Amino acid sequence: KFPRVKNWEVGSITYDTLSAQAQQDGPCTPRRCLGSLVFPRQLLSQARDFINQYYSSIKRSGSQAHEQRLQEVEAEVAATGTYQLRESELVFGAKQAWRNAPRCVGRIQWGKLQVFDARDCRSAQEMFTYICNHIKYATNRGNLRSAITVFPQRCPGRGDFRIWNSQLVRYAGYRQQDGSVRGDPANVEITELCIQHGWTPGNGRFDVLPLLLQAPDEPPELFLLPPELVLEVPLEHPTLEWFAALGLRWYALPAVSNMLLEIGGLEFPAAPFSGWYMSTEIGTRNLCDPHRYNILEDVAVCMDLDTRTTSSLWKDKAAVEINVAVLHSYQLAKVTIVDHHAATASFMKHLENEQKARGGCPADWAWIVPPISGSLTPVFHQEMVNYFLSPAFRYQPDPW
Amino acid sequence: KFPRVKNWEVGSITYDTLSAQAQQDGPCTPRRCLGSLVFPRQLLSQARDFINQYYSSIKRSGSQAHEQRLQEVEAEVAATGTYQLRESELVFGAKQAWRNAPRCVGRIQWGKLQVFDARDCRSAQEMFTYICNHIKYATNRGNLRSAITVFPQRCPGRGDFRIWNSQLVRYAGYRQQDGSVRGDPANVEITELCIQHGWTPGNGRFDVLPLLLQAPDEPPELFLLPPELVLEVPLEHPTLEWFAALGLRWYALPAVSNMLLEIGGLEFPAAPFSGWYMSTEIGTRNLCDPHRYNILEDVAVCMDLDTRTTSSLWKDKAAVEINVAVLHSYQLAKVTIVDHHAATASFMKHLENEQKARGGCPADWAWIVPPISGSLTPVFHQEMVNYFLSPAFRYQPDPW
Ligand code: HEM
Ligand code: HEM
Ligand SMILES: C[C@H](O)[C@H](O)[C@H]1CNc2nc(N)[nH]c(=O)c2N1
Ligand SMILES: C[C@H](O)[C@H](O)[C@H]1CNc2nc(N)[nH]c(=O)c2N1
Ligand SMILES: N=C(NO)NCCC[C@H](N)C(=O)O
Ligand SMILES: N=C(NO)NCCC[C@H](N)C(=O)O
Ligand SMILES: [Zn+2]
Repeated sequence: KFPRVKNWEVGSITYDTLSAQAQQDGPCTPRRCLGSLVFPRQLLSQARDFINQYYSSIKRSGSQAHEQRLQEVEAEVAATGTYQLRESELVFGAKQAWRNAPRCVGRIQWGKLQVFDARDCRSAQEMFTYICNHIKYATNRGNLRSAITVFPQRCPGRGDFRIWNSQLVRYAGYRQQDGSVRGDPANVEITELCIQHGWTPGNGRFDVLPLLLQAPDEPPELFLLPPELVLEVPLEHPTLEWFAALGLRWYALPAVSNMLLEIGGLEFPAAPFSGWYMSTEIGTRNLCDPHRYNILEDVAVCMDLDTRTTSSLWKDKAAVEINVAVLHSYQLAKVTIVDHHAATASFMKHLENEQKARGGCPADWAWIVPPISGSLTPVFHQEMVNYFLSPAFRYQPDPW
Repeated sequence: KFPRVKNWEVGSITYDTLSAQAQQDGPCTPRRCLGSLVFPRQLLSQARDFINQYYSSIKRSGSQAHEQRLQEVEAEVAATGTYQLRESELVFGAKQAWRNAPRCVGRIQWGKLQVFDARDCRSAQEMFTYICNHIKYATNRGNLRSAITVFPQRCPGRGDFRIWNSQLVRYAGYRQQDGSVRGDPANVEITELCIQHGWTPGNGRFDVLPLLLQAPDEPPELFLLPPELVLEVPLEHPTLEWFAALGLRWYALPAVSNMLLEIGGLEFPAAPFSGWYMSTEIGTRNLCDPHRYNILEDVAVCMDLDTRTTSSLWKDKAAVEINVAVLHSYQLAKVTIVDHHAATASFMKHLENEQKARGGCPADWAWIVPPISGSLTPVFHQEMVNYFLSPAFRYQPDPW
């Protein structure tokens, strides 16, 4: 079964021959589709497959080298219950994990990833060092560079290395007596965990949280990022002179730190990664979602729009100007950022590159299509096939 | 398996116990999800089930009446290869077909549908009469009322009744010598079929096509809607005084006429239905799709936006004003129209009503979510389960 995939804008069609090699762990069946679900989910066999992928990538499949690596991997597994990846294999796997991520619209840059090997890490203190270096390299004074830092793999009879925060840089969410929240509502739990672990909080709306880092079988320890390491952008609007007076801002580096990296059957519970922002992520979701900063009303009011009726599309106008504020501000502060039109246009290219490369691309339509102006971007008119290939980035339960 | 369905805005969760009774004819499998695909696809057993649904609806399940109807249906089928529905059964089935439509955001009104029985239809001439009547009742001078006209079912050894047009009112699409299209490009084929059947075309941008109606085993015949019957809205903007000068307009009645209605195993190849418009359908899709009227550029330019770069979000700003044009124009002309915020908000209520009623609701996230401001509407933050229940409206091959 090679699903026909059609682009309704140009009428072109392709056949996804790659899906037939995916993992049968999706939530859909012939009876019902569960694709809108946020959470849709032998070591030897997985390892062998990954080793095979690796040798094919360097074009040395079937070589003595390939054979040796297979026997070696099997020996380690049969002898220890796990195995050790080689440095180049790790770099290869990390890049495929990103490449394979169905929900990522920035995958055309997949081959340009900087992997930091942090597998000889021994303490949360060293963990903090590796993280500060990651933030330094990646942030790069605003000319952001994609990177990932891989900490020790999951071990037989050993606790995991875990970063409790969901992102390396997050704003505190302080729940008020009156039920409101000062800061980011999405971060109330982690904020309260930091406080409960000894952190003295700061009553601000954009207070960068400390890191709660965990080494195998240890309580988590608190670590404060130096202000100098955390680049932020103050928000202003090119024409709405009053926007700036709102005192809004956002950090430069989106670094996801709560997902698990799986390469050839091996699991790395702590393996932070980051690229750069796509405007809708901040402008639409972070700032306009009712349970996030929730600023639409104030902005609409300041724009003096008719908030009385829904047909005035006050919400649409405010949202758009806020996304404009984010783009303008990042470009001003000279911090890397890409808008949804450019982002999706590049993904259409990535899809083309992959059809020629692997004969298909795992994509999640609901996440690829932007939270605003969906039909105005080319991906909306593009049919997609969603599946789970490996290596991969996966979700995992919170460590507490 | 009762899929848990969560609303990420409020955090509430439900379990769809209705999907377990769906038809296993969807395109997804545990290996891959084909939910973004536009086209995802015994009479006795189907009939009995429908009859059972009907008797449950009137609360007379297990009655002598229920039993008689079962035996009767079976006798007709065993005797003729088909069977005839009763008027009340037809009315009930048509309403369930709408209710079951996963891609319809206007389903909260499902119970207020006016079914017109046109099953005694004998010619294309009479077919044209019922259509004009449908247009009159439904249009209702601008206070649109949802309705459907059911023409004779598909028969053993007999051609079908078919309406060649996709909608009752469509604008011609005239392909120009220079490769351009004057009118609606989506209607080039039907336009050329009309011409090919004797229609003398009209080189305009908004020329209402004639109907190409087909009666069993007949060539299609052309029929011209009297201008009087087709209500249209000229488009203007509340503030952009020049918008009107663009000479844009759209018809009031969206009446889909190419879909098949399936009730208890019976198929009605001709059974046009209509409700009223949701603004995004016209403003975003019909007017902004690159292969539709494609007016973004011109409007952006007239709004004097920086068309130079994508980060100015010129496309987003024009699109919003155009949707504003549509809404304001229909409200001015006093023609029924609903905006995406109101539409999606009503669907959230429909979902709640159905959870209580049938323990679930078949919905296609990709279609329920509007083509603009997706995350600004509550449906975006709502997980959905998509499946195919019966009765239903289905797609079918074009009759030529
Ligand atoms: C190159 C610049 C990048 C851009 C513009 C980008 C953009 C995006 C966007 C818009 C999403 C949708 C998720 C959301 O709405 O929160 C996403 C998801 C994702 N990105 Fe990419 N990304 C970039 C780089 C990377 C890199 C370097 C990796 C890993 C090596 C990565 C891994 C992922 C994963 C795993 C997801 C899914 C996250 C989830 O499921 O919550 N991204 N990205
Ligand atoms: C009552 C006012 C109504 C509103 C506001 C409404 C709105 C919508 C919208 C926004 C869509 C998305 C499809 C598209 O973008 O073309 C849709 C689809 C659909 N509507 Fe509803 N509709 C209404 C009434 C009806 C009625 C009365 C029926 C049948 C009795 C119906 C049957 C359908 C079907 C079958 C689809 C899917 C069409 C397709 O798959 O191409 N609608 N409607
Ligand atoms: C339920 C639904 O899938 C969920 O709200 C999704 C939809 N698409 C998304 N797409 C992106 N990029 N980011 C998100 O957080 C979401 N949320
Ligand atoms: C490929 C893609 O699914 C297709 O363009 C869909 C997306 N969602 C849609 N949603 C609605 N309401 N109407 C449409 O025509 C479409 N088209
Ligand atoms: N671009 C990335 N990662 O590198 N996106 C991941 C999610 C980020 C999230 N939407 C935020 O803005 O907080
Ligand atoms: N409301 C309905 N049907 O009743 N919508 C579906 C058809 C409308 C179609 N998208 C058009 O505007 O051409
Ligand atoms: Zn699916």
